[PDB]
Amino acid sequence: MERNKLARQIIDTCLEMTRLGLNQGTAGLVSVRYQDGMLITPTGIPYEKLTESHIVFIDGNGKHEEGKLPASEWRFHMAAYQSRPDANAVVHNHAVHCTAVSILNRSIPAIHYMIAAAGGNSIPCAPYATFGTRELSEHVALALKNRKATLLQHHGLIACEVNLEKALWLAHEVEVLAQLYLTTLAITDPVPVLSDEEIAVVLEKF
Amino acid sequence: MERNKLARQIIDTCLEMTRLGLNQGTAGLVSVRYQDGMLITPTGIPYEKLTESHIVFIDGNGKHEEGKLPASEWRFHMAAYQSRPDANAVVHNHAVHCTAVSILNRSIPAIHYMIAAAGGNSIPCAPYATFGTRELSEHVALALKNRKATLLQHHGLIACEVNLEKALWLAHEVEVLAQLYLTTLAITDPVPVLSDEEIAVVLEKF
Amino acid sequence: MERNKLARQIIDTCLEMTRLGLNQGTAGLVSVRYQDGMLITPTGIPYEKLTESHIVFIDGNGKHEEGKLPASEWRFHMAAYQSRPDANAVVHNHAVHCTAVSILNRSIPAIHYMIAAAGGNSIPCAPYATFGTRELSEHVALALKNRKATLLQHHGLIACEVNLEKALWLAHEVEVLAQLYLTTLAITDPVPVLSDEEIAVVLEKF
Amino acid sequence: MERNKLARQIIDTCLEMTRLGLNQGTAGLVSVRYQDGMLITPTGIPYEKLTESHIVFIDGNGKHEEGKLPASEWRFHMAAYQSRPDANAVVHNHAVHCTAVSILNRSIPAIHYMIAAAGGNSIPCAPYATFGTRELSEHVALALKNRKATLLQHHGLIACEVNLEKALWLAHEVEVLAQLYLTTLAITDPVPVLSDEEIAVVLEKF
Ligand SMILES: [Zn+2]
Ligand SMILES: [Zn+2]
Ligand SMILES: [Zn+2]
Ligand SMILES: [Zn+2]
Repeated sequence: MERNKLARQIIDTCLEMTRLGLNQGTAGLVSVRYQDGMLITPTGIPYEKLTESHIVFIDGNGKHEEGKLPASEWRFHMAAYQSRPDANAVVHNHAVHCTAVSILNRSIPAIHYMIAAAGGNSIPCAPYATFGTRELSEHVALALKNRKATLLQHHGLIACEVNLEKALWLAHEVEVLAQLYLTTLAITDPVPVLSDEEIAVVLEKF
Repeated sequence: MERNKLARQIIDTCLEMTRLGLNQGTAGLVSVRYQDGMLITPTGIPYEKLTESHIVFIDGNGKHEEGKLPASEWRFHMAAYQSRPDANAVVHNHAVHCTAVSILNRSIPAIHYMIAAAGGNSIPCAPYATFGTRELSEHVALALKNRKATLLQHHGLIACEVNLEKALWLAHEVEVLAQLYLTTLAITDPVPVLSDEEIAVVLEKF
Repeated sequence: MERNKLARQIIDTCLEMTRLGLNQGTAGLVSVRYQDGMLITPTGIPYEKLTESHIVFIDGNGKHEEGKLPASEWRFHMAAYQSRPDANAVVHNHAVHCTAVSILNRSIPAIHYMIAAAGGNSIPCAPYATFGTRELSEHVALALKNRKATLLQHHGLIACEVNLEKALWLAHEVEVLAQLYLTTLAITDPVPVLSDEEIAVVLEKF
Repeated sequence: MERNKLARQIIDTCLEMTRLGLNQGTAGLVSVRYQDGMLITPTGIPYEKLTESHIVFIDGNGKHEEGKLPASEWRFHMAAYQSRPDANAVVHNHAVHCTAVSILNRSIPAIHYMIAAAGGNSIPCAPYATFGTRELSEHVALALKNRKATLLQHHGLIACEVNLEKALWLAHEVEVLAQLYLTTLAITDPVPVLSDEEIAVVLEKF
């Protein structure tokens, strides 16, 4: 649990997140909780050129390491960590199906029992706000109060969990749910969903 | 036909089922018939970390190996084996197109002559029921009485055959049929299908 | 131009045709013209298990090599070779977008200038007929009289050219055209196409 | 910055452009600015057979290297270089989603903040014109006056930037935007877009 181990995993998560086709416009950003702030992917360096010595450390004040620029979308990583104390890893990306549902400005409702992996009966879509600003972070923070993933209108996805492995898995899982909403949405509207009672049983079960 | 050979193939089938993109939410489960019960993939271990010593053995009583937890979706593997005596391998997954057709609650009708690979003129969709419960298994069992694959509403697919190779092939084939239903369903409804007489000739031919 | 070189290329074309995702239900069949008949992929053996000693030779009488079963869909390979004397390689497959357009029973019209790669202003769809029968071959033969690729209703695609390389390329190219018809067909109908005059200029140009 | 280094990168860009699935009908063409003209991929040789000694040099007069045929779609590479003095690399391709939007003859509007990567609030679609002719080049030149990528009706995409890396990245990014337009276009029309004011803030920000 040395800095460098965490820096390798973030790099492995970038490489695996690209494997699954979740990191397409090279929009992916990965962060882990560390010390009193986080370890995050920097700006500029496309994943395959990424070395442990590239990962930037940002403190709880928001001050960063001298000589390294943090990702350009870093402050909502900090908002997610502050709003959800249990999160230890954050995943961001412009995966195409999530973003497609985020352009229609819709929540993804309980069309499948795995919807409960993010804490409830949906995956909400937070309102649009210029990237990198504080107003964007307020939206993310409000949205993650009772869910672990959220779409961000006209933009993409933020997923958070106990570690990188689950966070990656949750982001991947939201994409599949996304895709399923869009494919069935083209045929019928609304889409058949599981009732709130059914979703409370599944939640208990997990 | 030692335990360990069967444990490698299940592992190869997991790895190949991921190759084809049939195992996406890491929802895949593979089982083979063995002795008086089956050999199945356990819960927790994502496929690439899977070793022969991970495969769990569940007997016909439903009792499992001490110290190993069976997949969380194991009892409908047992229902499929009991309902279809000829099955020797079972494949389960949340492949995206199958699941998309399962959210609309529809059967996939004879839109293509390969529909006959699953025993008849369609691929039925069994009604929804909380995962892992006995009511879910009753649906699966009723659904596999005269077909070898079935969708499961709001959930995914169960495919069964004489061995792993064909079972994998059948599941893969149902996904392609699925995808074809959805792509043409967006354009026209209903979709043109082959008549029952045409499908009886193809069945005879196989 | 020994038998064995031709048997390797057919095998390479199977392996590459799978690379591009054109051979999905393991429906692919490849044939080359040889001597007074052809060299074709046999029945049973999935591509990766395929060895040079698997390729079957069928003569112009339709008699095959003792001890080897030809593909189950071999006689329309023979019809394509007889109808189009210039063809030296034939490619068949159930690629998903081609087959999707073949289930709607539609021709793919000149929506893109590459449509001219198959000889004219469209890719026709031959009427349905039980696989492997002579009535199916009559359709294929009529359809390839003035085109090099044809969809086959409720089934897939046959593409033919001067060698394996181009045949593979033509089949691949028809899939992309297919996909483009389906994606734009979901939005508008009819789809904008290039005029017959524009298509005669492009034909001259190739 | 020797000829040969530039010839390797063009070849690497072809190989990577195929990795991402941007070069499907083997329609891809890559060019870099060099001396008083450019270095471009030749006609005939499919990418994997491509060697440094294949790259053709075309001068500002349009005269080419003796014994090597330039790509068949080379003159709009020259139009892009002349119209956009800052471009040092050009990417062309028939990527399927771009081409799908180009068959409907539509611009891709600001449905996502990354639309600003190409200089403004859209990605325009230049009118159709027989490939390889001068009238086609006039369209491209007019279209790139104030944008860095343009669709070309009934055909595909041209993207241009400071180097190969960014050009490749921009083309890739237009495909994702394309795909997003098409997926949401099937559900609703028109599609929600970001206002011109929002897009002026994002532009300033980049
Ligand atoms: Zn972002
Ligand atoms: Zn399941
Ligand atoms: Zn066939
Ligand atoms: Zn072109």
